[PDB]
Amino acid sequence: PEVTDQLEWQSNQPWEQALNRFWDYLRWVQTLSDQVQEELQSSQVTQELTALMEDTMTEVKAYKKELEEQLGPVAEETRARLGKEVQAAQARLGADMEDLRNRLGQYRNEVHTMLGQSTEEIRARLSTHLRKMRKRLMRDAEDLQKRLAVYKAGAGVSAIRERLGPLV
Repeated sequence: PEVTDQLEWQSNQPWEQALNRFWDYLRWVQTLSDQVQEELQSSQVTQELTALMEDTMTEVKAYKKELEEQLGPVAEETRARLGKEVQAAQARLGADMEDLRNRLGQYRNEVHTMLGQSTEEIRARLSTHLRKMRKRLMRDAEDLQKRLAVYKAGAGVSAIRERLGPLV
């Protein structure tokens, strides 16, 4: 990924793809297979989840700043509100990712309290809770995508023509 994709319709692609890597990793975790379980005690899962969450947030932030720079003419008041809303939606998304990572840390800690033994009971509660948070994350990510779409706005053929000329 040595270059940043710059096609006009692909401006949301970097954050959404970062989000997708997060979601794929999570669907793997959700199986709670014998290999997932070990790797969760080994702190690889939460470290990797954490790298994926962070990269999502970095691409959401780059994208919001890019939209805000390509916005307008627009009333200050409305840029302020459209920004307000993106920020709020972003935050919900981060909160949901934190809850995931943190639930997985709680599970690792409960297993440490049992000296590396897991039970069916606590695996089943983890399983159930992950699914519910995964679904909440989808909803909030869809909400963030909608907030960003609204923001992509502001003001085009005129500008292009003034580059092409003939200009007098």
